[PDB]
Amino acid sequence: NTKYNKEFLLYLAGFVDGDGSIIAQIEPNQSYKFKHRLKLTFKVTQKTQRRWFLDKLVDEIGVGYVSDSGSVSNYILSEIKPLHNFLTQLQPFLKLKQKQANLVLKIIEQLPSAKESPDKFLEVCTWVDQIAALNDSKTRKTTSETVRAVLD
Amino acid sequence: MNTKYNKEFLLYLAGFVDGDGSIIAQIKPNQSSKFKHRLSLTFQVTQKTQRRWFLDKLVDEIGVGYVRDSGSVSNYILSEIKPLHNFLTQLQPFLKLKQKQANLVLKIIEQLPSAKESPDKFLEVCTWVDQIAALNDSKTRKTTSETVRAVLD
DNA sequence: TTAGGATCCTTCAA
DNA sequence: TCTGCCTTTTTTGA
DNA sequence: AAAAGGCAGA
DNA sequence: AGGATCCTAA
Ligand SMILES: [Ca+2]
Ligand SMILES: [Ca+2]
Ligand SMILES: [Mg+2]
Ligand SMILES: [Mg+2]
Ligand SMILES: [Mg+2]
Repeated sequence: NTKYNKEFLLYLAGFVDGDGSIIAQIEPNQSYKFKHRLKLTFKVTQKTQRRWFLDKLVDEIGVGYVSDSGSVSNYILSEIKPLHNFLTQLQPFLKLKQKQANLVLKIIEQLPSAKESPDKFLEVCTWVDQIAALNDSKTRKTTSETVRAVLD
Repeated sequence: MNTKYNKEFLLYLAGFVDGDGSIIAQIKPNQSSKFKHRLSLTFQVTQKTQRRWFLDKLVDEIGVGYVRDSGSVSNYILSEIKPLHNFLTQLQPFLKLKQKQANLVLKIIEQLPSAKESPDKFLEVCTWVDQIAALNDSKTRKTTSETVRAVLD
């Protein structure tokens, strides 16, 4: 677990509150115990012209990668343990996405117990809804109520 | 009056401006100005109006400027030359993507007195406007230093 | 089964 | 003439 | 985001 | 920005 410089975290928190996204998803999948998987992602988008700024993030954060979609590029961090460490340090400085960050942390902490009980998995799905409600969500499909058909 | 801004504020805000902000220089045709154009310099931060509270707070923090709504979004705007120069002076050290535009704005503001004095000097400052627009993701710009160049009266 | 990655779309919020 | 505000539009860059 | 414009008082 | 869906090593 890298400890990040405070002045870097201050600047990055501002940048993230601007061009960043803290995303939580429920994805249907038949192979998973409760027929769904949780996915958590920290992302920063930039026009591919400024991909260099994202390549620098990779180096400064120490983990994650940059993916180019053509017009725009994304810094992506998904790996659970580094994500938890990163958001823990970032969160105090966030002003617009602080709640989403803290919901992500809470979800991560509950993942072990979420795989053992459908009631617990559902509850955790409800925190995912909460993150989506905080985001400017516009194309969401799978919600905790989708999951609530573990009511079989 | 030359408000002094605090370090942790400037650091966070520099980040946020590199994200959702814009540092804009324009040449506005206007027949009642000395050389038939007015230079306008703007610092702007955009956000969805549901988050206008964040922009209103920027008025309190920067201590000048104002917020306007427009469709589904809001903008903090600072265009007043003396405070804008003071603010960008202190913000610039921490900018990463918009540092050059901020410094060009400062250079422009410092030359304005003597831009009113020579057409050739007015033209050169206009080329600094050009450079800022180049650095930005410019897509609907119309009036450029070249427009100004006649002026060949 | 699980976790992370790869690839792409949708609709704005800049 | 000048300068602080205002008010809308275009096209993405998120 | 990054322009385009307009009005009015000093 | 904020999702969606497919894939495959572990
Ligand atoms: Ca919302
Ligand atoms: Ca450009
Ligand atoms: Mg934003
Ligand atoms: Mg941006
Ligand atoms: Mg943005």
